[PDB]
Amino acid sequence: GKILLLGPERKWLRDFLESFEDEVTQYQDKLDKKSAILNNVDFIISYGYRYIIHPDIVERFKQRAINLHISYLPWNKGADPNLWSFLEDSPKGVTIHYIDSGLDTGEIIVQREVTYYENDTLRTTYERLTQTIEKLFMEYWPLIRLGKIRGIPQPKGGSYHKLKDKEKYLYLLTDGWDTPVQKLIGKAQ
Repeated sequence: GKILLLGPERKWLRDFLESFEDEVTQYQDKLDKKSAILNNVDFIISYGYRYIIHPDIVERFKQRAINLHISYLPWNKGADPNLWSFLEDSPKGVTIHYIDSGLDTGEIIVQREVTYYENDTLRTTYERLTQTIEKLFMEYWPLIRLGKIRGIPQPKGGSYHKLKDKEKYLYLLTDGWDTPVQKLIGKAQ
């Protein structure tokens, strides 16, 4: 079996994927649709990939491409989900879903709600989301890779944001990552 990991290199994740006796390739740059990196690839996992996957790849790898996203879909599709979950006071959590045409709208494989606490900052909620999704992926990948599970359709609704939407709220982030989230709740309504 051949796994393509899209996003930054992560040693724990390579060793995890490779312990299934799968061969694992990793790529973090924009991926040309006709690139030979895709030759013989059985499964694509994106996690922190900074580029949009070209639609022809997406179509070619229907039910063979998943994404690890740190929101509770359908809320906070797209950019900066952790910040927007507090600015818009939305559900908080992480989701593994199949990759779709369009921006984080494919079928939901499993999700998990993540709680926050009164002293939390953007930093401590983001790290908690990261630990949660990485554990969740280790729990469910054995089933995902053997086609043992499949997705339910992702509900329309929720919310979506672009990287630039946060610009008008940056003034609230007086400590950057260390801004307490309590200050931010509901500031975008």
